[PDB]
Amino acid sequence: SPNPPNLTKKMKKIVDAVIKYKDSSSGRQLSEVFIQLPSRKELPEYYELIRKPVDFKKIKERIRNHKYRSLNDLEKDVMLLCQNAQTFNLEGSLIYEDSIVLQSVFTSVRQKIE
Repeated sequence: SPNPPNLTKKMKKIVDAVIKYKDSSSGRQLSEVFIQLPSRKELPEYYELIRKPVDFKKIKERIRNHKYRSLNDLEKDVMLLCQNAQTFNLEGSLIYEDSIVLQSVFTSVRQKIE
């Protein structure tokens, strides 16, 4: 059964803003390494440490298939993505800090769109 059309549209717009968000000093798009995880074959240690692997490709797929039934459902997977990054990457690392910023972008953009 389909989500209300406005909900799908809000989810895509929020995710798009998170993905295209750029660092205001370097101009670097923070989401780049988060779009698609390396395969299990490429990075076996990741899938041993991370119980629920998720990337933005998977999140976009789940929007398209209406698996998220609310912005809270979407938020859970985005927060899971960032938490996974914070688990696999060391605190103080660029990717670690990027995942923190991506968290805050989601929260801010959701509020603006809401």
